[PDB]
Amino acid sequence: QSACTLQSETHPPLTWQKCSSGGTCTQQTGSVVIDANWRWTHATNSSTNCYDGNTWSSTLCPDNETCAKNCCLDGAAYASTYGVTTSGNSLSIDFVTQSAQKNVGARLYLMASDTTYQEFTLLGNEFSFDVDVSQLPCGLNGALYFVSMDADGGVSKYPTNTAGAKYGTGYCDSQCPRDLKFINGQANVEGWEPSSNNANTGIGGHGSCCSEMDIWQANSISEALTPHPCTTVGQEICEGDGCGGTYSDNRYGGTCDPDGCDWNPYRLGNTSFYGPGSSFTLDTTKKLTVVTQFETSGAINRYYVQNGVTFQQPNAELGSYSGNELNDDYCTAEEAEFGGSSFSDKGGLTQFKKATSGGMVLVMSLWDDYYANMLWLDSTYPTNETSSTPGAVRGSCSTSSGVPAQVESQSPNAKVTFSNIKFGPIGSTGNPSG
Amino acid sequence: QSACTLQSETHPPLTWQKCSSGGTCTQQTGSVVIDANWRWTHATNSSTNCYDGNTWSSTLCPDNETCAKNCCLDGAAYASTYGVTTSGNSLSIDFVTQSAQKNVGARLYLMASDTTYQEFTLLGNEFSFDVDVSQLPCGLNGALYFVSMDADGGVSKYPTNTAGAKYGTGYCDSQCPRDLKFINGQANVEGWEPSSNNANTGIGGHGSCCSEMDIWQANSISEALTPHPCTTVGQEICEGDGCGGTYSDNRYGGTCDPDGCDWNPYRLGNTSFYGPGSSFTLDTTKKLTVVTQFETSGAINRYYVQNGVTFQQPNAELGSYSGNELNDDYCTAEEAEFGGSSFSDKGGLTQFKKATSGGMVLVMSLWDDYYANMLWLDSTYPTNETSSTPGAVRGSCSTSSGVPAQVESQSPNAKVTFSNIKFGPIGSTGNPSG
Ligand SMILES: O[C@@H]1[C@@H](O)[C@H](O[C@@H]2CO[C@@H](O[C@@H]3CO[C@@H](O)[C@H](O)[C@H]3O)[C@H](O)[C@H]2O)OC[C@H]1O
Ligand SMILES: O[C@@H]1[C@@H](O)[C@H](O[C@@H]2CO[C@@H](O[C@@H]3CO[C@@H](O)[C@H](O)[C@H]3O)[C@H](O)[C@H]2O)OC[C@H]1O
Ligand SMILES: *[C@@H]1O[C@H](CO)[C@@H](O)[C@H](O)[C@H]1NC(C)=O
Ligand SMILES: *[C@@H]1O[C@H](CO)[C@@H](O)[C@H](O)[C@H]1NC(C)=O
Ligand SMILES: [Co+2]
Ligand SMILES: [Co+2]
Ligand SMILES: [Co+2]
Repeated sequence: QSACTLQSETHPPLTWQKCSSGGTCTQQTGSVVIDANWRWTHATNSSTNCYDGNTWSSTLCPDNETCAKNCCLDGAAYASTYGVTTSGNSLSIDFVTQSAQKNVGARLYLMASDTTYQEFTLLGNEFSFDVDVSQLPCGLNGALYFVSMDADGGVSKYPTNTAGAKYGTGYCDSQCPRDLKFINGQANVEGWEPSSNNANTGIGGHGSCCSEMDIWQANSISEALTPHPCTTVGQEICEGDGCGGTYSDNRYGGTCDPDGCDWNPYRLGNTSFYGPGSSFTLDTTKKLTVVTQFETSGAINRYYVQNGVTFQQPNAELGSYSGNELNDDYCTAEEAEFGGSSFSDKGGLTQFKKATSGGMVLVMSLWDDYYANMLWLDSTYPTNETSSTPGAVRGSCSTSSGVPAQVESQSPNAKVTFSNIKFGPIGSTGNPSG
Repeated sequence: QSACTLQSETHPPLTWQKCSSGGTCTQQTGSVVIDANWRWTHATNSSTNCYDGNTWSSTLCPDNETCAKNCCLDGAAYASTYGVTTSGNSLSIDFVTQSAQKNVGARLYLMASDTTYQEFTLLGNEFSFDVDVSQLPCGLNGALYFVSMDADGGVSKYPTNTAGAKYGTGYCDSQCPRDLKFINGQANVEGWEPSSNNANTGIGGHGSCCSEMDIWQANSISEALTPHPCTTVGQEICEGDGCGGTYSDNRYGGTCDPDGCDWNPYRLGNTSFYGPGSSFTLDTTKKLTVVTQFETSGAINRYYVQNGVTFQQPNAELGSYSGNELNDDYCTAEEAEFGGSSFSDKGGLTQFKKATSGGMVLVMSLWDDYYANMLWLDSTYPTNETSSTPGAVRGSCSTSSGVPAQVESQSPNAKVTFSNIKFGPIGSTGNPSG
């Protein structure tokens, strides 16, 4: 797609700290950009929509190539349309924003310049952020994560994409998402099927795959840390059900691991660690600090700080595994006890290390779940299982929770705030901000 | 040996903090006891010495069993004889103390009660302490470490030892030391050879072996972190040169690894990390905090705090190894690049994990080195090597430094102070002391 300018594009600014092993941190200035799927897509020559509701213009978009030639992405009114605001080092995303139309959530990328994404090499480094999840009820996910996207959003590889990172192109993740309207500088109109339950979305014949580091998928009830390996590390198109992932018939018939090696302290048995109020170790009515460390072995370490008190990731015992480090032994034990082979089939932490050794783009989002109502995060899943099934219970939410239309109607003012992002060598980010 | 009471035994008290995963720490009250080798050893029935200078009484001690029956250990005047003092959570050890006789240094164990050693299970936990090394010049070693000693100092296994932990019996370490005067409730007079260079010491026909975790061996110039595995995890007697270690002909002909997998940041190439004054990352003229974490994988992590600034162990690159975690890959790369096979022959970190999974006793000591002048810690070693030999340079001290008689004469007022010991689950010890 190209870019149009009927609506101006001003990326909300966002600062973050780059820390050094020598003990100081220095401020960096970036900004955030909304993903292309949230944008108005119209004819290059007029205000006629190329996509409206969940269907494509059959005349503007008779095939993927013609569609991309005829159509452009336009600018975003971040606050009034999308409920996205920033202040200094803080970013807030509102759940439902009513303007001329209703918008639900957002997916945002941290930029290096007006036209390029910021890339982070996670291996050997740590990432710290503060989060307020107090306004996230059952069924919602305020997410902070990394994906192996191109810094230009795909322009160099696909010259029919001239919109680029400036307009939030080039997304990929470990679900090989097929809901994207543009992939590899082509539309995704071929094979398009409108969603049965979402007036705004559908599934196309192509998907976009890459490695994904889910540092944080969470609401006020549950939180999970999850690496997802793929056999191709970076962004790669996939065809139809061969994509695998959430948007396909066969979840496991592709190049990515859609399940990941997840660590949810509640799922692992510590039901007192994280939740609303003073009966939990971390009180989710209050802001908390989350630090994630990527040691060179490929294992992941985690600690939290709230009100000046520090907590390592809680210990878990699972089969022969015992500890609080997300390592090979943990992931292997998880598969053995909870089931599945996706993570290990895709190469486990060794394959994942190839992603963290390279550059990844920072994503912050707020979403509800039209496929599984977020039950995999905060409830019992599948819903017919009981607590006697190992790993079935992931949180205290009802198996009836998270219906998108219901949570959109009841909790429109839900929101997430991410702040005080700090990045640098392991051991460096607790030092004073500069 | 038995215990006598011509001199009373009052263990200087010492407090330390036990921390919990829930974020609080609670004070514990222990004390310290001096090792039996420093004590006066005399006839049970009189004040006649069983050992004097570096020779045994041929009449009281004609063989190991008769010697142990005839002889006892007596009490220690901690401050006036040994230069050992405590105040609250702080312990100081002076280098040379002049009383009726000259004493050099001390080796001390943390006690649980007046008659038993405190045991710590290191695996899954972390150990934090503060240290002032400013008064430790080249050739000195203020050491804090753990060994797999019996809590009773050997009494239950060897009933001819009735003196026990109260009198500091039962020592062992990875050098299988043969300088000990009593091992396994027998004297070590058989095969005794006086030291050629130390008026107070010798080498006997028996040694005492066990696993050793050297958290801290250091002076103002250099510091090292070193696990040492043994094929028998706990205390075990050894025979003659079959002992291996520093006190034997063949260093490597025994059950323990006398070399260990050492991590000295200077040895690994970072010559700016630790030293006297503001030109170093950690200024050794000032107190510093040292934290050591024993993850369940068997790897060891380390960070430091000085003046509120936190530093992870510096990154090192060695062969194919890159990182700051002391793990299997590091130890294997070290052997490949610096040479040696002792650590891996003895089972490496896997065998070492058997020690940290069990109980170990906390040792604090101050010593000079009558075998190698501490050159292996703070100089170039062996002394004929140059900086072009990988790992030869371990510190900036001259290869002429550390002659015991010289440093004892020039630096008698040298000292080390260890303080603010905190122990608990990984992530817990930075929380407020209680
Ligand atoms: O015509 C434009 C609309 O399409 C646009 O609607 C937004 C479309 O994206 C919606 O978010 C989806 C949430 O699920 C993700 O997986 C998808 O990638 C997203 O497409 C968003 O909720 C809608 O508001 O609004 C502007 C119109 O001009
Ligand atoms: O007779 C008693 C003396 O023997 C005692 O002298 C102390 C003996 O121990 C000395 O320290 C050695 C240092 O090296 C270690 O490897 C050895 O295990 C120790 O023996 C210490 O320096 C001497 O003061 O003093 C009291 C006398 O009654
Ligand atoms: C030494 O380590 C410190 C702390 O990690 C680091 O800041 C510094 O750059 C390192 N210097 C060298 C020469 O490796
Ligand atoms: C949960 O984790 C916290 C923090 O480590 C710990 O203090 C608590 O004992 C754990 N509770 C359970 C039930 O595992
Ligand atoms: Co195709
Ligand atoms: Co580790
Ligand atoms: Co014998």
